[PDB]
Amino acid sequence: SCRVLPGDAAWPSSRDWAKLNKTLNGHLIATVPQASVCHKSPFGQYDAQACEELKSSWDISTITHVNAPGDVLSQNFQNYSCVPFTDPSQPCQLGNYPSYVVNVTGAADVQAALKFAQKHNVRIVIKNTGHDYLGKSTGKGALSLWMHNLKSTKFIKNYKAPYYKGPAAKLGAGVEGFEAYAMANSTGHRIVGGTCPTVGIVGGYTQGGGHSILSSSYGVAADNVLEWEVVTADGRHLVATPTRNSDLYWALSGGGGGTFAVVLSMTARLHRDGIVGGTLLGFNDSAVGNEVYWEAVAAFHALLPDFLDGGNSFTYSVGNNSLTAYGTMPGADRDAVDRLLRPFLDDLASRGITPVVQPRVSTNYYDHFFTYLGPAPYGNAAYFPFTNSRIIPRSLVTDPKSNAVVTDLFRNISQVPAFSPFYCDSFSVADKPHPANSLHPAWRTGMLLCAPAGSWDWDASPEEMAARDRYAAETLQPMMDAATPGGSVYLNEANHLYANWKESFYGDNYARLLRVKKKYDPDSVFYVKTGVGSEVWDVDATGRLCRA
Ligand SMILES: *Cc1cc2c(nc3c(=O)[nH]c(=O)nc-3n2C[C@H](O)[C@H](O)[C@H](O)COP(=O)(O)OP(=O)(O)OC[C@H]2O[C@@H](n3cnc4c(N)ncnc43)[C@H](O)[C@@H]2O)c(*)c1C
Ligand SMILES: *[C@@H]1O[C@H](CO)[C@@H](O[C@@H]2O[C@H](CO)[C@@H](O)[C@H](O)[C@H]2NC(C)=O)[C@H](O)[C@H]1NC(C)=O
Ligand SMILES: *[C@@H]1O[C@H](CO)[C@@H](O)[C@H](O)[C@H]1NC(C)=O
Ligand SMILES: *[C@@H]1O[C@H](CO)[C@@H](O)[C@H](O)[C@H]1NC(C)=O
Repeated sequence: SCRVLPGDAAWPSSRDWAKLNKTLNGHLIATVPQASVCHKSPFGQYDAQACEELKSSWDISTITHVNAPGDVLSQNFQNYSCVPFTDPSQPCQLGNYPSYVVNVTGAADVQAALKFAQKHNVRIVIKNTGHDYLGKSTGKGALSLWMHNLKSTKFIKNYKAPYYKGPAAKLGAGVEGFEAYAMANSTGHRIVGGTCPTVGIVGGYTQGGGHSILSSSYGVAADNVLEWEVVTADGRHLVATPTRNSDLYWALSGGGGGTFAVVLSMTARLHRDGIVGGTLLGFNDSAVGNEVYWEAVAAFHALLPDFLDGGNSFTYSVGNNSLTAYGTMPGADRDAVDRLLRPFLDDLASRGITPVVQPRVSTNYYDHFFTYLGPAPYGNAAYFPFTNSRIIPRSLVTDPKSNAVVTDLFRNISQVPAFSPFYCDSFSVADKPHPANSLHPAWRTGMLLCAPAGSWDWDASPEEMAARDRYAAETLQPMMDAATPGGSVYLNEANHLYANWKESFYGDNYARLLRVKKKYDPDSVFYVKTGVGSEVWDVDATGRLCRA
């Protein structure tokens, strides 16, 4: 059995879709890609100047793009079907985009869409922001549950349970980083969220784990979830906590989005705000030569433990001849910032390097975040659609023998132009209180999460971009894996073609994750590439989803 596609005898009629729309109170949207304004047909609405506006920031994570119902940010998944950078005469086609989008207002819209889809054998897709690097928030011929507009927030002053007492926030499924930060800040709190401000904090970010510059202080985003409000495949409106539907709670808190249930909201721990120490710390090989530069990168890595165990973090960009780091030091006044940086600066001084060091103390976390990752509120985060990753164990770094292999990996990757420079985050998320969840164990032993990320080139041919896609999956990622035994790959930052996904994403947790999948979705209504239980479905040459 296969899901239906447009053209099939069993594709729902115009009356069937109109019936669904009536049930949804007019909230069904026939998908019109945002870049239809760049083409004359089949939508008649070529607007040359509106098209130039889309070109200007198409490869950036913009609120304008995220606001579009049927769109996705990945240039690879757009796949030239309806894009700004082909000729106006080339027809705008849906390709990987869903055929219809449900503008979800609450639980009933989801229940009605699920029931319709099971009745008519339509593929369900779930999309929040369209950030997903693996194409998991789009799909050909699908009915998409668009969660973007569930923006409600609610401060809970005294959340009270065995697992947590303190302030919390209930956030709707569509709440993005910038909105969560604005809400948390308004009450003098912080929340654990991603570095890219348009990222959907309640969607794939937290559901897949979600690292943060506050992770050394408060753990992974998944660690901070108190409750998940969901709709199951069979339409049940449930709440999953550590003591209620707790197997579902466990799976949702790190098991990856788009497979266990449809999330309507989450409730997450808030944390007391206060001053935040910051710095730019940068150095290069210009005075001292490339070999010493790499020895300095290696020693920088080996000095991180004490810094990270104090609740602090570095997010840094590793280039072939220079490194630029951004330090986050919660509650560190100026004297304390200098004391925390001193070992790093003493080491660089002993190798002949004069670094660029620009410390600061921000009054609150919101200001700190947007000093380095702004401008507020939306940032300017570039979308690199060949994103790979590795969670690297501390033990690899602290043993200078295995750390030499790590440095050799970084040097090798630094020599590949499309994937260089690249960002790394650093964290210690062991030994903190959290409810039991399905985060890969590698997170706990982990110290670095590095994301070599290939850019898209609109002047290249489709075959060249396909070849880069394949290179990332079958050459670069396995090279990263072999250099970092004991690590894992972060399921949110990987290539859709990566063959070893099951082992690297889920490891020993897969058995239990799969039992939760089969319990809450026995008919496999939910599918995402590399998702738990995704092996039930296969995509054929046409993009049709068929049972394996
Ligand atoms: C684009 C981008 C992504 C980033 C950036 N920075 C990050 C960082 O500093 N740390 C991180 O840990 N991650 C970073 N990410 C990655 C994002 O965390 C992931 O790409 C998330 O998977 C994206 O989440 P979301 O914003 O929800 O994007 P979608 O593509 O809409 O969905 C992803 C995935 O999750 C499922 N899903 C979303 N919402 C739901 C609900 N309500 N219910 C069920 N399932 C849901 C989707 O089906 C899909 O599979 C920096 C940048 C620039
Ligand atoms: C972009 O579209 C092309 C087809 O126009 C897709 O090519 C298919 O790729 C798969 C492997 O992923 C092959 O096994 C199929 O034979 C190809 N199909 C055809 C018809 O050539 C390609 O997958 C699309 N890219 C993305 C990222 O969706
Ligand atoms: C659903 O109904 C609304 C309100 O009349 C309409 O604007 C919209 O175009 C309809 N959607 C579809 C897919 O027909
Ligand atoms: C989605 O629904 C909300 C609330 O009903 C509405 O404000 C918004 O304009 C809708 N979006 C689109 C694109 O129709």
